[PDB]
Amino acid sequence: MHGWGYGQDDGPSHWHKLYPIAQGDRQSPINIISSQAVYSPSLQPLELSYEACMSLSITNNGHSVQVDFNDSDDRTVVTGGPLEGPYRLKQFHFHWGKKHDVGSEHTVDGKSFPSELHLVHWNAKKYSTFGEAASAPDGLAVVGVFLETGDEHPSMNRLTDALYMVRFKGTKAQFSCFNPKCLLPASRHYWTYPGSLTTPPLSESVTWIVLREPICISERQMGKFRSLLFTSEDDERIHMVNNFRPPQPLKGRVVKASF
Ligand SMILES: CCOc1ccc2nc(S(N)(=O)=O)sc2c1
Ligand SMILES: [Zn+2]
Repeated sequence: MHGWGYGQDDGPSHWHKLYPIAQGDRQSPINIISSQAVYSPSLQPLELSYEACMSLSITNNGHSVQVDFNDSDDRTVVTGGPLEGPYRLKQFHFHWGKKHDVGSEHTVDGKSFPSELHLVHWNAKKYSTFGEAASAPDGLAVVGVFLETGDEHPSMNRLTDALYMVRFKGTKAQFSCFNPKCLLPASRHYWTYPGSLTTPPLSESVTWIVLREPICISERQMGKFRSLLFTSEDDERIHMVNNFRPPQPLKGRVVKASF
């Protein structure tokens, strides 16, 4: 194949042609069967410690919109949960659908949400850089958050209005002072399991922490996401929607629940 994406010919069903781990045994996302999750009271409490999160840029890369963070210090970290130590926040990005019915990567008891946020952290204690950690075992901790449609979300206009600046693939804009505290739900309950990156290279490097409680945005904010393009300034315009990987087989992994 010549590239990867979400189209008919370059989409998730074909990724295995370039990325054979696509058919491996620790692949994400999965369908979370709520009643087959194993309670785990032994888990430490999940601490998204984001007080000094210092944002740097927002970028459309042809697959998602993505915001990066400085990660020179252990300032912005996730700790506790199933994590044997702290992980430095690198970036967040979203996945979403054509319609309300689809868009999220993980499903709960067969049910999709219209979007899913992924906060990507790395193990800077063990590994020297993020690209290294990104393909190593226990290199990453990804926290996912579903999004339903409902009433408005104020903190999430600063993000959503910036989407106009970065609408073509390849465009990057300064994005200072966005703290992602404002994208987290009240509850810190979660499911966790070992899995992979959901886009190439699909490395089996991820401890997934999926939050139980979603955040709400308005159909209106949701629509601004759909006004992004997969494609660059000098090509035919194809809007970014259905940029998600379906659930993958569990092949015997344990999904722990913290509640
Ligand atoms: C250095 C390679 O960086 C990568 C590549 C793919 C990738 N996919 C995810 S996701 N959708 O959070 O599971 S984070 C990530 C980081
Ligand atoms: Zn993702």
